[PDB]
Amino acid sequence: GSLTEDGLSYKEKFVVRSYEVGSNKTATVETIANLLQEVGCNHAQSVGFSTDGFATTTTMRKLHLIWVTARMHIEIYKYPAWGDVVEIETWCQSEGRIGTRRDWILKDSVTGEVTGRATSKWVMMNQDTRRLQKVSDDVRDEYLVFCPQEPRLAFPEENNRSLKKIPKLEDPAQYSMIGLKPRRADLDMNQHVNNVTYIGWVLESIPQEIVDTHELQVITLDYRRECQQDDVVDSLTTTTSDSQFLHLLRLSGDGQEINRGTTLWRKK
Amino acid sequence: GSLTEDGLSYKEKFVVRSYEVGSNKTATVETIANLLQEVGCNHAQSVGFSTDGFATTTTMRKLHLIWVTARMHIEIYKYPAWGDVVEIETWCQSEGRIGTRRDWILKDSVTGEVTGRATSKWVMMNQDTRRLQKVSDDVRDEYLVFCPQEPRLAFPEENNRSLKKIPKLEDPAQYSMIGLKPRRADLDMNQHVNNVTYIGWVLESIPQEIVDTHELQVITLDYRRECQQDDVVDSLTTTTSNDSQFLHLLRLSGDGQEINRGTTLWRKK
Ligand SMILES: Nc1nc2ccccc2s1
Ligand SMILES: Nc1nc2ccccc2s1
Ligand SMILES: Nc1nc2ccccc2s1
Ligand SMILES: Nc1nc2ccccc2s1
Repeated sequence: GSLTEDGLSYKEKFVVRSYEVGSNKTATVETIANLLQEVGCNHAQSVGFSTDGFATTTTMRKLHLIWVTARMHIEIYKYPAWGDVVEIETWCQSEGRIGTRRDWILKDSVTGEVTGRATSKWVMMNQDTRRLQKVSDDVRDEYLVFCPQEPRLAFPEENNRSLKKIPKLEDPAQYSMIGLKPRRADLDMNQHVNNVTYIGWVLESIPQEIVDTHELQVITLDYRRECQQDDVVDSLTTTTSDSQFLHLLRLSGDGQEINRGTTLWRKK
Repeated sequence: GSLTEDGLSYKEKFVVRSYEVGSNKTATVETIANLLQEVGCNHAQSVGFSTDGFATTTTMRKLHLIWVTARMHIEIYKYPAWGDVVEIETWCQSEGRIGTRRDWILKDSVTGEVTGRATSKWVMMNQDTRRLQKVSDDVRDEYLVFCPQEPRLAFPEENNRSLKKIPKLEDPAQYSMIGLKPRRADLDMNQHVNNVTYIGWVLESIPQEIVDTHELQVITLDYRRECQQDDVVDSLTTTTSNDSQFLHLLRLSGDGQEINRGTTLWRKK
């Protein structure tokens, strides 16, 4: 992988692995999400950020502040096949004091055609208290030099799918998968549940008949609270419609919400 | 990746990814096992085998026969760090009519030092009946041309660990993790639980204090029966031992049917 000529975006190529594909011999949406995370990490490394946390400047590290995902939105037109090379370009852009957006564009390396796109919203949070505290402009000044200044949007349109409000699923859900728990492979280097695990948990309550006859086109996921290594999760899904679904992840006991989302699927 | 000059082994380099590492910022043993599987698949592809199944000749495919893992044994001296390049060489060898062995050697790409080794035993099974049924010599003839003829062992030692018999853990287990179930990410392209998932399930019952103060040096795992996508698994571990050794058992909650047994060896950090 490498930073582009202007130093304001990063590109990397990935050869799709045998264990990374589903029944259609194409990459799963969790494999895609893992590659988006990897290219994001390599972009942070390329611009001088340390391996300590993820994209924290020395000022954020001093203040015990970290970046946390509030939303992930992924649209895939074609999933890359096993052995194919997919090229991914990523960049970030400030959205004022609220937070930062990281965008991605996925391409077929042979044809140069855009096969997918993604966007995410990130906020600054104190790692110890979990509060989105007052921070001050001197922190943001440190990041601005690594971002393009003119707007560069993977989803440029005003009021597009990536910015839509997601409602809360009401009981009874049409489908459910109960008692989901993370294992050691689901944890990151800091012993926190990796963000991709929640995508997998959302998709666990989609009926097998849908997975067998459709392809996932769009997934939008909000992140409200983390699942601790000892928490247990219930995955709920209701058809709202192409087939569209509303999703809710909540802690098995008291029903505390950890994520909400929507998926759009097209017939194969 | 590429076949070597003599066409009898295959080598591939992997850059360790951010999500592939544990707390020490080095590759987990499940990341290693996934890379061993990947280099094995690329070796099969390089010698003409189709993307249909795994290393199945046209004769095996006609007879509805597949290769299935009976044992995996991995020994790691140093786990590669995040961003490091690890080079892995793999090859296969017939062990008569019983089955075939696939071996691997892992090296640090910068120094050329051996950082790990692995071996596995594979058997032919009918995909439909799950029987290890009678198969003629014409099937084996098809594979012999892709294997070295002189013995080439990743584990040459006399009474080496890779061939030791594993006993059955007796209740009560010292530690356990109950109710483990696979999710869609744990399945392969044929909707079967990936062999690496069972390694993860075995390691779930190792106490957190061990994972925090030790590094996994050796894991030997026997595969007796598959976990179906709707089965539920219990992971049991008992200490058998500076080094810590454990005996492991995976069994279905449904009635206690054994799916795997194994042992692990850990060294203080
Ligand atoms: N492309 C798809 N990836 C996944 C991952 C998990 C479940 C369903 C699907 S469909
Ligand atoms: N919050 C931000 N983190 C990064 C990392 C790499 C490049 C740009 C930015 S802006
Ligand atoms: N190197 C190690 N890999 C793993 C994977 C799962 C649990 C424990 C360990 S120690
Ligand atoms: N059973 C065997 N499968 C393969 C795959 C690649 C090379 C050699 C062999 S022998």
